[PDB]
Amino acid sequence: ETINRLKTNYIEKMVPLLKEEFSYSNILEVPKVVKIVVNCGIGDASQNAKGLDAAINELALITGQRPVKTKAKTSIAGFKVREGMTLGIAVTLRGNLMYSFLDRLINLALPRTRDFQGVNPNSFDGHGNYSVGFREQSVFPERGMDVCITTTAKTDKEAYKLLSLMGMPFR
RNA sequence: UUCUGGUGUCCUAGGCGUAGAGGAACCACACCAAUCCAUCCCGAACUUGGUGGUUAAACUCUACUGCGGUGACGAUACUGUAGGGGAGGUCCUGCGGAAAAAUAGCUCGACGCCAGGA
Ligand SMILES: [Mg+2]
Ligand SMILES: [Mg+2]
Repeated sequence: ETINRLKTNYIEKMVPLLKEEFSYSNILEVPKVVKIVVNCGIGDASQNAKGLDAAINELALITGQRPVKTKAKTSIAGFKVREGMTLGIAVTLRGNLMYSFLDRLINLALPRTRDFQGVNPNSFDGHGNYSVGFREQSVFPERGMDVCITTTAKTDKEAYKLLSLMGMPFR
């Protein structure tokens, strides 16, 4: 019912709770979410403009922020592309948007996925960061995407402990 | 004369890593706000204006020779010069010069200026 749940629930309840878990000598050693990078790659984006200009608006309503036409780092003929042409669709979420986006993730989009049985807890990279893959975006109440969550954690255990508190149903 | 910060020159370039110290002041980060300004998206960075929590990260100081960097003397190779062998490939001698490599060893910088503090 409150305005910002995660921002208030984190600073008040989680930081005293997560500090007691690992017994950090300082409060600043606690991890926290830095950003959420939402990628959406389309190889055939160079062909059409309607499918490009439309999908850019689809993600914007999901995030409340414009995507960015991500360009190629180098040309290659195996996938018939050229340098400087747009291939990916990306955006950066920081501050309150990443929390508001996470509220729309665990409670709106992630439950509505067909045949849902929890997300893989082995998706951590080994340095506290976490990633998610989608096939559809209509689960958001308004094609796939690679949501990349960043965190200041060194190991994955405190991250798994961190993410699990803010929902994130793991099998 | 020392401590902190700022700013340099010299230099064998003085770093990585490990183990400690620092918060009064100083430096830094963290927290909040956003139309002077900014984002091929995002107040992260950049810019204003605020709260002072923390030395966690950075940075500063103290130590070492584990990596790294540095590095001989001596000897030998090579070589100038005057000569001499061998069918040739190439080799030897006298006078003079003289390494690289490796090892020992050295190395966790040296010296200034301004402000503040003692
Ligand atoms: Mg010698
Ligand atoms: Mg040598």
